[PDB]
Amino acid sequence: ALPDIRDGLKPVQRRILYSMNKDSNTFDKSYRKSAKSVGNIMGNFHPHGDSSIYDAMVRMSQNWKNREILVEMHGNNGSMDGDPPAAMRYTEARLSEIAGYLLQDIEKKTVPFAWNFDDTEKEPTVLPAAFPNLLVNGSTGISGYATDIPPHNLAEVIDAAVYMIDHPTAKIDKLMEFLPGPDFPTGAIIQGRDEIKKAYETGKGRVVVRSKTEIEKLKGGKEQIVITEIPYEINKANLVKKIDDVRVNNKVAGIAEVRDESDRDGLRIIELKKDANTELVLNYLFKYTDLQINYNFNMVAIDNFTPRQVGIVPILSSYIAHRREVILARSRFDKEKAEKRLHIVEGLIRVISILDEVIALIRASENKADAKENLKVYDFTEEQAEAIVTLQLYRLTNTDVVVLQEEEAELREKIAMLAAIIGDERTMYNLMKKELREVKKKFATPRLSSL
Amino acid sequence: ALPDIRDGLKPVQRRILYSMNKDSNTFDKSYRKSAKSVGNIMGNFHPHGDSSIYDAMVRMSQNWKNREILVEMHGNNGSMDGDPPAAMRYTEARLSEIAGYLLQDIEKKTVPFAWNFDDTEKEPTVLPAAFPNLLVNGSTGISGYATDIPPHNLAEVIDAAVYMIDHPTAKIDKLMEFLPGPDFPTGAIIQGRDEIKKAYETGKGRVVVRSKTEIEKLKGGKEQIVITEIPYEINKANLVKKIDDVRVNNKVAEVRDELRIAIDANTELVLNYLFKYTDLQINYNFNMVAIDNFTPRQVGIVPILSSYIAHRREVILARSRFDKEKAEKRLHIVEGLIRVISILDEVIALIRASENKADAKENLKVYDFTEEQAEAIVTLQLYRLTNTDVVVLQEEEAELREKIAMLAAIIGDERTMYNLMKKELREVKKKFATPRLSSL
Repeated sequence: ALPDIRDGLKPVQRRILYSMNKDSNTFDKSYRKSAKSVGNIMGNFHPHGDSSIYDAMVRMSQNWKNREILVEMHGNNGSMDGDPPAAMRYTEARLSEIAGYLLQDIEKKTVPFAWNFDDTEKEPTVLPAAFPNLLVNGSTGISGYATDIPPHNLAEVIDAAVYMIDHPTAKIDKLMEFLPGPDFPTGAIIQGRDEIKKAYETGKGRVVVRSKTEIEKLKGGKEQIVITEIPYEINKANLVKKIDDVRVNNKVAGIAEVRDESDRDGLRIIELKKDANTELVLNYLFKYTDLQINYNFNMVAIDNFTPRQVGIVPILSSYIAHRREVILARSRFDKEKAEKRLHIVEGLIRVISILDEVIALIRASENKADAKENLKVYDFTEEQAEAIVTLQLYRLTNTDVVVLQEEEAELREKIAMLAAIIGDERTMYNLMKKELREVKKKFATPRLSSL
Repeated sequence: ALPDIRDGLKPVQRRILYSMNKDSNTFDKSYRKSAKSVGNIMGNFHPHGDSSIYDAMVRMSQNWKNREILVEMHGNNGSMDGDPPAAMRYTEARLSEIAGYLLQDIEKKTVPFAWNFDDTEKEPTVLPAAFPNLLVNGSTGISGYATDIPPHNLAEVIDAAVYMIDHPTAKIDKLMEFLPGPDFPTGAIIQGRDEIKKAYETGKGRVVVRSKTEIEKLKGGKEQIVITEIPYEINKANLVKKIDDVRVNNKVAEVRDELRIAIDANTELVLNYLFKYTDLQINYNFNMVAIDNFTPRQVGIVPILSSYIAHRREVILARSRFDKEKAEKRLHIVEGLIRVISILDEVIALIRASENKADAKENLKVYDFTEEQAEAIVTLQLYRLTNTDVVVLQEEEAELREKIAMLAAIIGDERTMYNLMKKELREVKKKFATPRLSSL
């Protein structure tokens, strides 16, 4: 129904990503039959029919719907036009590269896990989210009428966040220098800058999305308008007809013929004029048809359990808060994982010094425990002595003692790095900035749609 | 459409077992959700609608349908009467112990496999079967007219099987000293002995089944007829109803239901009427057909059991070939592991003198250690250098030696192999046998 301020995902979308991730259906590995996926998604999680899940998978696999795709589909997923997808038995899919970042650090006991629908598995309430998916991909939902969060540019949302990490009480106008307004994957041209401001602090506003119309003059002293990109959600199926209905049922000037020059390597459309036709005709196509239409914002996401009208300021302020809980947890999990390893490695350094004495001690024993409990002499532990008896002959070679010497150093510096992030939160916030720029530099794509 | 002679299963029934076993949903373990079972069976093996799979899976868990059930269901799947089941949402299931005996030796490269409906995975063409599910559980379908194979007693089928192993040219009469007729999980009594024999040699037979009717003479000379068990495939929902339609439009001389149906100086001719005009006594028709060579074939007792014995030998011959090679690929390793504990210090003090793992394996020209054998030495645990974990390595050498020696004998003589079959079938009989219901 509605997404939450943190990961920006609606319930169904989250189950999809987690399922496909659990089954190891990632970007680097081979595509999987959607029928199997939707079969594991419905069987273990989300039961509300098959045709509710595959519906979501296909939306996430459309670059013309989401700014940065979350699912990658091979087969009929639909075209830039109002074209339909084939059934689940006929397509194969996997996750995108970037989707792996929403799920990155899940194993580290970072996010809260809730109990399954039929109480069998365990599923995440939120995904760790290495990027702010809420502004990046947007949302359309339930709640009164219908919510509308528009998609923004990945790179621009990152900059805004990095600014608000250092400046918590950041004024809305400053943020607008990093994220000036929305960025639609369908392009277009957004107007009303003073109206976008209202959308950013409160959540409502009207903006008007014009199409990037380019005029190129042809033979016989005539002109001819060509639409390079039409607005978001709006299809060129019945809009191409709505423009033809103005000439066939003549309401203006020299509107001659309307021909759709489709999309292959680009969108192309209106051979207007034939000889001396006004461009005041263009204003009729704007005001009457959906060639230009108002996009109303209504930014609502679930906050702390309850739905709440939100703006750019608290969306980002709820994102940074989540990321710190995820990072503080990632670190706490690894500090423990690294201390548990260090101990064993320290004991493994000891058995390398008294090698020949410990060779005879294990040889002159009876069983495994008569080797483990016989390791009273240095003082080893249950897990440390376990680790010595369960060490192989190859680990006692030249290279495997040297690589083991460097693992100790690598481990002690990790614990040292990890203790700083937990101890001082100033440096934790600096890891957040570094990780997000590490994400920006890899997935940044320049903006479409003028302002 | 028709079951397979060898394992007595229809493609859907097989798919259920194979899918459930791979997902570790066996008897010893917990009852896994029915939705997940069907979901995996559909997504990986059978794409012909969910309600066709659950129905098959619900049938193999009803003790009023299959004699020795292959699926075990916790909750509502229907009672002894015509009581309806629940939905896949409200049930949970697993396989029964005896079902595991059909899948016994699956992974041992025993049975032929075939690719998926979408060429994604591998599914078996037949199960390795340790008991003849064709006679033991039967089948009712459509193959011409309708195909019908009745359920029989496990023990009696095994006795007949062991005789057929020892006497290939077995006569139908001698065979009926072991297997005297069908055994329905509903009870009753089967008449027409020579008609059972007609079925066992040809495939078709009209025998007539009758109910178990005992007399209950109550208070003041008044009598009442009590039915203990009604015949097979006959529901008592319509039968108790048609025995009410006879007293309403009185064609004879009350009726209550408790399996127990209870019916002044009325004659014992009502019993004879109710036998001829209702389904309390009906003609059961045999029509034993199954897929042999990839085509339906009308089959008698002898060629059913012949196809079974012929199957069981290839399973065993293939099981033994798998295991002889496994124990050969392991003895070769063990022999090197004893050759090293004799020159203990020389191997420890050579590996330490080496660079890496592979440079230590190449240094094993100290007698001549092979690739797979050298892998085991460098990847050997330090706990395997203690007395008890070296003593067992001498017993292992001996076990592997006696295993190969025992196995090699089974493959080299098609006589001692048959003796292993008889043995195995007798092991199964000893464990799952149950006294027979119904009579002659």
